[PDB]
Amino acid sequence: SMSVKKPKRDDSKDLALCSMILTEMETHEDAWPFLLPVNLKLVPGYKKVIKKPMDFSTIREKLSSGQYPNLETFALDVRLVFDNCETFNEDDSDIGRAGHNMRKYFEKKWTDTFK
Repeated sequence: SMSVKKPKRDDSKDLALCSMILTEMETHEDAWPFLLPVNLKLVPGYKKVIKKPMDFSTIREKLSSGQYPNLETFALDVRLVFDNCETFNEDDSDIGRAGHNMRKYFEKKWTDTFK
């Protein structure tokens, strides 16, 4: 509350560390569904169904231009990628499996780096 603060957690390396995680996600062999924004002209249903599209290139540009206020807003966008993928793709599809794999990979790096 006013003039009553918990001890200051060091957040000075968060930007660098999120960038490192994102690099690892970009280079994963199952990243291909997620590297670029879904083409809303060429994929029926996507525009109407997926209210907030997100992809790794969009996260990378937000990250690089100071559009994440803190590491939690970064994780929310990464999770959005996978949540969108589950909304639009069957679990038993190459893309649906890719998204599960990537979400697992992310969540481990996230816990190991920050928790």
